[PDB]
Amino acid sequence: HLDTALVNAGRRKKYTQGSVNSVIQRASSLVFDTVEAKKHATRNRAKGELFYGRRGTLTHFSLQEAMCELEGGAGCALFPCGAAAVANTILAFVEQGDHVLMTNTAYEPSQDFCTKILAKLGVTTGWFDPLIGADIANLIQPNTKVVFLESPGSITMEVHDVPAIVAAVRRVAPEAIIMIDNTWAAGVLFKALDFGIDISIQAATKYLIGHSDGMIGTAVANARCWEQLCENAYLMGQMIDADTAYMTSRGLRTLGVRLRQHHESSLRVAEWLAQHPQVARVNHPALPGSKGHEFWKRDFSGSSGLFSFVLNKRLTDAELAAYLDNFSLFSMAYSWGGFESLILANQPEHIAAIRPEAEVDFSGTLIRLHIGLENVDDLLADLAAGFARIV
Amino acid sequence: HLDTALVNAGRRKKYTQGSVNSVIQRASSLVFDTVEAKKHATRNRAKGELFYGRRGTLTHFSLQEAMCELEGGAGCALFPCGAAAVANTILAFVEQGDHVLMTNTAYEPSQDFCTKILAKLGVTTGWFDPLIGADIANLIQPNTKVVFLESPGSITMEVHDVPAIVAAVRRVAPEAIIMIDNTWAAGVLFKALDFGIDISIQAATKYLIGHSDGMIGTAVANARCWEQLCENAYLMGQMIDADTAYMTSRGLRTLGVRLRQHHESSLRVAEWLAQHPQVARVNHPALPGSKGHEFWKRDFSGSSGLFSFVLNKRLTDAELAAYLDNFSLFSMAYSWGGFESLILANQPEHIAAIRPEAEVDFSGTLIRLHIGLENVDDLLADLAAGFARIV
Amino acid sequence: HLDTALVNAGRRKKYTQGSVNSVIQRASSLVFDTVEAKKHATRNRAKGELFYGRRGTLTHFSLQEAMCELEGGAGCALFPCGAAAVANTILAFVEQGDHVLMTNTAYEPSQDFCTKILAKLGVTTGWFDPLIGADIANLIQPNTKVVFLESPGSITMEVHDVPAIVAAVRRVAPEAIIMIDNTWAAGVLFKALDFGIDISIQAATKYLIGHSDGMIGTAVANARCWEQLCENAYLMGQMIDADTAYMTSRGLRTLGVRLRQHHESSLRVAEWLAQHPQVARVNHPALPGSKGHEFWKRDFSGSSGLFSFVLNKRLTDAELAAYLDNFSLFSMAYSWGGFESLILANQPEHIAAIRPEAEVDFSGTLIRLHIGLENVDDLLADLAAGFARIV
Amino acid sequence: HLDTALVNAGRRKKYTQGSVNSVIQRASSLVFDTVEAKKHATRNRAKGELFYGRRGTLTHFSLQEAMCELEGGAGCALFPCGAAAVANTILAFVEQGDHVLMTNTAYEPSQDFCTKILAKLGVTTGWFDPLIGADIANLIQPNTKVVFLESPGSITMEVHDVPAIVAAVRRVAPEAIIMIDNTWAAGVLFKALDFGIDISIQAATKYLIGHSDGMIGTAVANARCWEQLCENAYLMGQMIDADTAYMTSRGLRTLGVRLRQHHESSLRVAEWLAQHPQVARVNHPALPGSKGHEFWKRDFSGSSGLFSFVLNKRLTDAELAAYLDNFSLFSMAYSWGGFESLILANQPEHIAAIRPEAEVDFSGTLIRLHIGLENVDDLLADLAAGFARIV
Ligand SMILES: *Cc1c(COP(=O)(O)O)cnc(C)c1O
Ligand SMILES: *Cc1c(COP(=O)(O)O)cnc(C)c1O
Ligand SMILES: *Cc1c(COP(=O)(O)O)cnc(C)c1O
Ligand SMILES: *Cc1c(COP(=O)(O)O)cnc(C)c1O
Ligand SMILES: [Br-]
Ligand SMILES: [Br-]
Ligand SMILES: [Br-]
Ligand SMILES: [Br-]
Ligand SMILES: [Br-]
Ligand SMILES: [Br-]
Ligand SMILES: [Br-]
Ligand SMILES: [Br-]
Ligand SMILES: [Br-]
Ligand SMILES: [Br-]
Ligand SMILES: [Br-]
Ligand SMILES: [Br-]
Ligand SMILES: [Br-]
Ligand SMILES: [Br-]
Ligand SMILES: [Br-]
Ligand SMILES: [Br-]
Ligand SMILES: [Br-]
Ligand SMILES: [Br-]
Ligand SMILES: [Br-]
Ligand SMILES: [Br-]
Ligand SMILES: [Br-]
Ligand SMILES: [Br-]
Ligand SMILES: [Cl-]
Ligand SMILES: [Cl-]
Ligand SMILES: [Cl-]
Ligand SMILES: [Cl-]
Ligand SMILES: [Cl-]
Ligand SMILES: [Cl-]
Repeated sequence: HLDTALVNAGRRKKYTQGSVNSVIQRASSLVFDTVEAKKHATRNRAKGELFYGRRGTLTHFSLQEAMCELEGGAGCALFPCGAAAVANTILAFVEQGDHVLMTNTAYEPSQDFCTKILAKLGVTTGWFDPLIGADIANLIQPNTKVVFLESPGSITMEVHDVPAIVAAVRRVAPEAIIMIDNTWAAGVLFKALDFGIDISIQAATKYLIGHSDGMIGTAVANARCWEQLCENAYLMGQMIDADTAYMTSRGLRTLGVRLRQHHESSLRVAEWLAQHPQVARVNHPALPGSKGHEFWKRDFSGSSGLFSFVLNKRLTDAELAAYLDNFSLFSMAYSWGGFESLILANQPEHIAAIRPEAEVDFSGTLIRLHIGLENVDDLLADLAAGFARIV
Repeated sequence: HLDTALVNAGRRKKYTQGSVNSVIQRASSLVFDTVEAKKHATRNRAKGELFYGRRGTLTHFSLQEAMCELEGGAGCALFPCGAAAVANTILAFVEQGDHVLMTNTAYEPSQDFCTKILAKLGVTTGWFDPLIGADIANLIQPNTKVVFLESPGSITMEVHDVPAIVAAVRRVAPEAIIMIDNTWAAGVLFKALDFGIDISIQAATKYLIGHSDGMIGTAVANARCWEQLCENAYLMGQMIDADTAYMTSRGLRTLGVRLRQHHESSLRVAEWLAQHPQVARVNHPALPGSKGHEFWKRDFSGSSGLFSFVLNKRLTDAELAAYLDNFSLFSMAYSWGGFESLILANQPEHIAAIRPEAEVDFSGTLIRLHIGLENVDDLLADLAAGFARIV
Repeated sequence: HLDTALVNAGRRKKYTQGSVNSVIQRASSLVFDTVEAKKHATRNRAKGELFYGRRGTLTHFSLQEAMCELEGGAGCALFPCGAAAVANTILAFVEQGDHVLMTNTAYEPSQDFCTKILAKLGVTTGWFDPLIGADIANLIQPNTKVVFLESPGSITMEVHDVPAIVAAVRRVAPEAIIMIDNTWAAGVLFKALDFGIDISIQAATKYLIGHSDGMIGTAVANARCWEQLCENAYLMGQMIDADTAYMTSRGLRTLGVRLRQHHESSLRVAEWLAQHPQVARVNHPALPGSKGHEFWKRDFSGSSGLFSFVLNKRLTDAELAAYLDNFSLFSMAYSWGGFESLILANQPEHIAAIRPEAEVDFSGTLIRLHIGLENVDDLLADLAAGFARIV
Repeated sequence: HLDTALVNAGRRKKYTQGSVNSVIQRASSLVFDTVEAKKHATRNRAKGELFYGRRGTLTHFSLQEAMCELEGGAGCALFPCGAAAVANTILAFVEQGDHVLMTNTAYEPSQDFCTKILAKLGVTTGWFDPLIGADIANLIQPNTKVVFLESPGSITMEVHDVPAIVAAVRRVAPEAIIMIDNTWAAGVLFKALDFGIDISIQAATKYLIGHSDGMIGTAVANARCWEQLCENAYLMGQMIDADTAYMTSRGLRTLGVRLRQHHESSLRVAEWLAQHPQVARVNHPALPGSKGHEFWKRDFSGSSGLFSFVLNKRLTDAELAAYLDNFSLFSMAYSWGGFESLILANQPEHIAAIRPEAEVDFSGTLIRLHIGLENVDDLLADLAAGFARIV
C-alpha cells in the first residue's frame, strides 16, 4: 500500500542510525581509514559506499533508495532543481546529430533548454500535440533519440495516452529513450516506469517538498538507462545538498495525506467552476470532458491540486488587476505543490507563444490555480468574490 | 583592506533585516502582491528583485553581492558544486564548432567534462603546458572561443604566468573568453579579473565553506560576459540552496584568518620537506624553486595550504599501505580547504594519465597534502613518523 | 475554518519578506542602527521588536503570533522542549510556601519536576483523580497557587470534565493559575483558554513538528498571566532556536490534514481492538465507553492518534520481547505525533508507581499505540500478527 | 597542543560515520530494535546510549565529548543559551535555606536570576568584590552552598585571583560548589577545573559559535558534581537542538586561530586607547595596569577580544548618538565573540546599579568594545573618527 510505502521508503538503520529519519551527513570529504577502504569506496562510488560528497552521503543514499522504491527504478539521480533535472537528463542522452521529440505542452523552461541550449550543440527538437497517441510513429526520424512526455501538460493540463505513445515509439525505435516530466503526479499517482517509459523526472520542489521552501530535481531511471544517466549527470556536477535531500525524504511521509486533500479540494473547485456562468472551460485531468480525462481515469491512481480554467471573456489590463490584486486567500506566485493556494493569469497569445508549431483553441483569459490545504468553502468564496469583481 | 572587506561583504540591511548575517529565506514561490509588482519582479528577475527561487532569494543575493565585491566582478552565478560551476560556465560560452584551449594541469573532472561531454557536442579541446606563457599565441585557432586556466595547477601545483598568457591571447583573439579555476586562491589571493581574465570560477566547497561540510560552486564574471553566463547557466537550472549560500557567506568572514594560518603552516612544512633526505621535490607555489614560483610571488597576495611533494622512491603497494594507513593526524579524503589536514598518494603514471599530450618529469610517488589548522609541530611529527615507516 | 487558519497563521509580510514561509533569522546580536532605535527596542523588548536573540528574532515572532491566534492567547512563550515548558511554566508562578494541585495522570516528568525540584524549594504538591470534576473544590488549600490539568491523561487517556473543574476552582480560589498540558489535542482540538484555563502548554515536539525530528515546548497564556510567564521564563533563559521555531510554524500548515487521518485510522484500530478476544479494555477518548469519552465528545473538535489498550494478560519479559521485537511496521520509541506508528508497553505495576495516591484498575499489560499515516489495513495486520505471537 | 585538540575533539567514527564532522541526528523518538536494546538504553540513558532526544542524539554526544576533553570535565550539560546554563546550573545545587555568594561583577541576568527567582524560593544571595581574594573566607556562611565567580567580570573586566579564592573556600567550606562563568576565555584560555573550580559555565553563543548566529549554553562539571548537575538540569527539561550542537562543535575547529587574532588586535587597540587624550582608563586583562592583570598573566594562556574603556567625560544622550550612530565599521548590538566588531555604551550610574553593595570608581561613560576580525588599522581609524565627534 502506497501510504505504508511512503512512510517507510529509504528508512533503514544504516541511514537513520537510531532516529526515525535519516541522519543529515554534510560532507565534501569522506574519510578512508585505509588504502583498501579507499579502493572499495572507489569501486562502489555510485553504489552507496561513501566516496565523495559530489556522489552523495548517507542522506542522499536514503533519498535515492526511497525514490527507486516508490517509482520502481534502478537508480535515482539528484539535481539542484526540477529544471536542472530536465535539462541534464535530456543532455545525458544526446549528442550532435540527434533529434528530440517533445510534447508542445512541455514546461516552458524545458522547451527553452531545447531551443536555446541543445540546438546550438547540434541536437534538433521537434514537437507533437499531446493527444497524438499512436500517430507519434509518423514523427519518429532515423535520428530520433529521445521522446519527451509531460502528462498532464503544463498550464493547459492535457493528459497523454501514454500506452499508445509508448507502443508506437517501441514499434519504430525500440531503443529510443522515453522520458516524462512526472511532477504533477509527484511520481506516485502515475507509475511511469511500469508503462515502459525509461526515465521519470520530477521537480521535487513541488509536492515532494510540499511546503514551497526547497528546490530539488530527481530522475529515476530503469536499468537500461541508469548508468548513462548517473555518469553523465555527474560529469556536469549535478547534485543536491544533504539538507534538501533530507527535507525531500521528509516530505514523502505526508505526501499521501496531502495529495488526497489536494485531489478532493481541487476536483470540488473544478466541478463548481464547470457550472459557473463566467467560466468557458475547465482544464482539470480529473474533470469529465477535460482533454485526455479518459487516460487520467485509466492510468492514474489519483489527482493533485493544480489545474486551470478559461474565463468567458478576455480580461482587459484593468480587469486583470481588479481580479488578481484583491484575493484574500489565493496569492500570486510561481511554483505550486505547497500548502497554500495560488493564482496566475495568462492571455491566449501568451500560451500560443509557448505552444510551438501550434495555436490555442480558446480566446478567454486563462487562470491557473493551485488548490492548497485551506478550507475549500473559503477558497470558493474567494473565487466567487473574484468573479464579482469582473462580472 | 581584505580582512575588513571579508567581514562586511554582502551584509546590508535589506538582506540581514537586523541580524549580523543575512536571513535564510527558503523559497521556490515568491509572492507578488499585485500585477504591477509581478511585472517589476519579472523585469528585475536577474537584478536582485524577488521573482522565483531558481533565480535566488535574499540569501543568494547577499552572497552574490559579496562575491562580486571581493572578486571585482559584475555578477556571480551559483552552482551545486565546483564541478558544476566549471562544466556549466564553459558550456555557457560554447557551441558546435568551437574550440577550448585548457591547461593540461586542469582538475581531472574539468578535463573529463571536456573530453566526455563537450566533444560529442561538437566542441573540441586542446591542451597546453602550464608554463607556456606568451607562446600560447601559437595554439590559438580561428575557432578558439575559450581559454581555460588553472593556477596553481591541480595536484602538481604549477603556477601560470597569467599576464603573459592574457596578453598573448588578447593579441590574437581579443574577444576570446578567458576563464580560470581560482579555487586554490579562494578567489581572493589572486585577483583574476584585475589581470584581464573574464570569469573566475571557484569550488566554494573548499576554502570559502572552510569546514568540509558543504558543496557549492561560484563563477564571477566581468560586465562583458555576465549576461551570457547568467542566462545560459539558468537555462541549465543551475542554482544552490539558500542554506549553503548562507554558509558560504558565513565562511567568508573567517577566510582571512584561516588562510594566513594555512599559508604559515604549509610553507613551514614545505620548507622542512625540501630539506628532507626522503623527498625528491616539493611542489608548493610559495616555495622558492617551485614551478612558476616567481609568478606566485609577483601576482598573488598569499598562499593557501594545499601542495604536494615527490618521494625519493616509488613506493610499493605494501609501502603505500604502511605509509598511509598509519597516520595519527593526517587523514585520507578527497577535497581540501577545511580545518583538518589531509594526505593522498598518486604514482607517476596516474598523473601522466591526467596530463593530456604530456608526460611527467618525476618517477617517485607523489604525495598531496592539505595543511589544516592543527599545530604544525604535531603535523611535522606525523610526517616524520610516516617517513620512518618507509625508510 | 481551522484549515485556512492553520495555513495562514503567523504569515505576515514583515516575517515572510516575499516568501511563503517566514524567513529564518539566526541571531544572538541584533543590530541597532542608532541610539534611538536601541531605546525603542529596549522599551519593546518583550513586544516583538528586535532586541536580542534570547528574546527572539523575526522567526520566533512569527511562530508566537501563530500560536496566539490558534490557541486564543495574549502571548506564547517558547522553550527547548515540552518538559522545559511544563517545568518552567509552573516555576514561573510558584514561590516558597505555595501548593500545586496536579492530576495523578500527569506526564511522569511533570510529576518528577514537582516531587524532586519544587519540593526542595518549599513548594508542595497534591494530587487528584482525573475524573474528580467538581469535587476538586475540597482539595484546594488556601496556599494552592496552581491547578495543573492534563486531558487526556498520559498513557491511560482519561479525559477530565474541564468545565466542572474550572468552575469549582473559580468558586473556591478564583485567583489560582489553572494550567493544562494540551499536547494530545495539539492545542487545537481542545480550545483550553476558551474554557477559562489560564495557560495551555504543549510539547510542540509531538504533533506540531509532526515528523519526530525536533523538540520544542510552547505555553500560551491569557492576558492575566502573560507578563509573569514571559518575564520569569526569560529569567531562566528559556528560548528555542530559530530553525526549530521555523519547523514548528511549518508543521502547523499540515496539522489539520494530519490530525484527520490520525483520528480516522486510530478510531478504526480502537474499534477493532475493542472486539478482540485478547483485549481487556481500550482507552481511546473517541471510543464510546472510554473514561471521560462523554467529555471528549462535548468539549473537543476531534481526536489525535495516540491511545492505549490493555491485554487480557500481563506479559512476562519473554513474552514482551516476542510481541514487541517482531513487529514489521510499528516501532518502539518514546514520543509520538509523527508520521509513523509506534508501540510501547507499560506493565500495570509501572503505571501504578506513577499514579500517586492511587491504584490501577486493570491487571494486563498496557500497550500504548501511536497510529501514524500508514495504511490502516496494514497496521491491523501487524497488530494481528502480534496477537498471534502471545496467544 | 590546543590547536590540534580543537581540530579533533569529539570527532570519533561513531559520531562522524565517514564525514569529517559529526552527523546531524535530529530526533525526539529514538528507536529500540528490541526490548533488550531498550533496557540497555534505559540503564545508560545518561551515559551516551541513544534513548530519547531530550537526553541527546549522536550530535549532542559528540559535542559533550569535545567539551569534556577541552575543559577537563567528567560531563557537559547543554542548555538553550548561556543565561539558561547559569540559571539552571545554580538551581541544580540549591534548596530552600541555602545561600549563594556571587561576584558583584557578574553578568546582570545572572544577578537578576538570583534576586528575582532564587529569593522567592528561599535561597538568599550575597556579594563580593572581584578582587577580594582570600578575604572571601569571611563572607562564607554555614549555609553557603554556591560560590559563583566570573573572571574577567562583565563589562568592567576585573580578573579574580582564583587560586586565592578557591583556597579560602576550601579552608572554610570544602563541600561548597564553586562555579565560574568562563565565557570570556571560551573555556580554553582559563582551565577552570584545573584550579579546583567545580563547574565551568559558558555562553557558547559567544566565541564557541563565533558568528553571532546561534545560542547555546554549556556547563562542564567535575566528577563530584556531574550527576547532580545532569539530573537536575534534565528535570528542568534543559537541552539544545541538534543543529546548534553541530554548529558549536564546528566553531571549536577555528577557535584557536580566531582567538589569537582577537587577542592581537584587541591588545593593539587597548594600547592605543591607553595613550589617548580622550581616554581615562582602559580595562583589558592583557594590558599592564588593568585590574587583575597580574592574575591574567599568571593564570590564563591568552586573551579574547572583548574589553572596555572609560572616556574622559560622561556623554550626554545627544553626544552618545553623535558618537555611536556614525561609526562605519563598529556596530551596536548585544553579545560578542563573533567576527565583527561591536560597540556599546554604559553610563557610570548604569554600572553602579548592577554592582550590588558597591560603587563605581570612574565618572566617564564606559565603552565596551568587541574587536572582531577586521583590519586593525581600519578599526583604529573608526575609533579616531568617533573621538573627533565628541571632542
Ligand atoms: C516547476 C516545474 C519544473 C521546474 O522545477 P524547478 O524546481 O522550479 O526548477 C519542472 N517541471 C514542471 C512540470 C514544473 O511545473
Ligand atoms: C575540488 C575541485 C573542484 C570541484 O569542486 P566540487 O565542489 O568538489 O565539485 C574544482 N576545481 C578544483 C581546483 C578542485 O580542486
Ligand atoms: C512527550 C511529552 C511531553 C514532553 O515533551 P518533550 O518535548 O519530550 O520534553 C510533555 N507532555 C506530554 C503529554 C508528553 O507526552
Ligand atoms: C552573553 C552572556 C551570557 C548569556 O549568554 P546567552 O547565550 O546570551 O544567554 C552569559 N555570560 C556572559 C559573561 C555573557 O556575556
Ligand atoms: Br495507490
Ligand atoms: Br519522418
Ligand atoms: Br504494454
Ligand atoms: Br510496458
Ligand atoms: Br493517494
Ligand atoms: Br517560472
Ligand atoms: Br498578469
Ligand atoms: Br459559493
Ligand atoms: Br590583500
Ligand atoms: Br594553429
Ligand atoms: Br595589462
Ligand atoms: Br589587464
Ligand atoms: Br590573507
Ligand atoms: Br574526486
Ligand atoms: Br593509494
Ligand atoms: Br621534526
Ligand atoms: Br473549523
Ligand atoms: Br546607548
Ligand atoms: Br521518557
Ligand atoms: Br597548547
Ligand atoms: Br519493554
Ligand atoms: Br542584555
Ligand atoms: Cl510554475
Ligand atoms: Cl580533490
Ligand atoms: Cl506585515
Ligand atoms: Cl512519551
Ligand atoms: Cl568510535
Ligand atoms: Cl552582552
